[PDB]
Amino acid sequence: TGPSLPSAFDILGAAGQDKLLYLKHKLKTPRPGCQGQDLLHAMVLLKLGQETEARISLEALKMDAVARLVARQWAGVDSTEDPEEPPDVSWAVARLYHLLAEEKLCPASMRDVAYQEAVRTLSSRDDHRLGELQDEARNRCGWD
Repeated sequence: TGPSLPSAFDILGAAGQDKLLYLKHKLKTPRPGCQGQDLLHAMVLLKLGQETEARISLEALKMDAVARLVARQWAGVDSTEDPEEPPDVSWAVARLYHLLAEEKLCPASMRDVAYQEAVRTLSSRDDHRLGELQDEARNRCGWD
């Protein structure tokens, strides 16, 4: 078990094609307070089999390391640069799970677990964005 990139893809898989179409149509235009929407839009397209469009969306996201990892390992886009080491995905995953729980595609407890793991991850390396994340976690999870 556990909140993860592959599990988020499974949650999408399990939502039905109608719901994916709903997410594709909805996620495509931005909202305030919804970091991750763009990456989730691309994953939605990938789960619908729409790889050509998914790859165009991920290319617009290429400055983001997690979007790059998704392009390569789930969209099949080969890197054009020197090897980079895989990124920490925990924050991205928290953000994704937040959207998934808001769409009621998974329980809110799964979002909570994801924010925690992210918080643990950033702590373990004393990341200077830790406070930022903790603020976000508190706000999206409804509690400390």
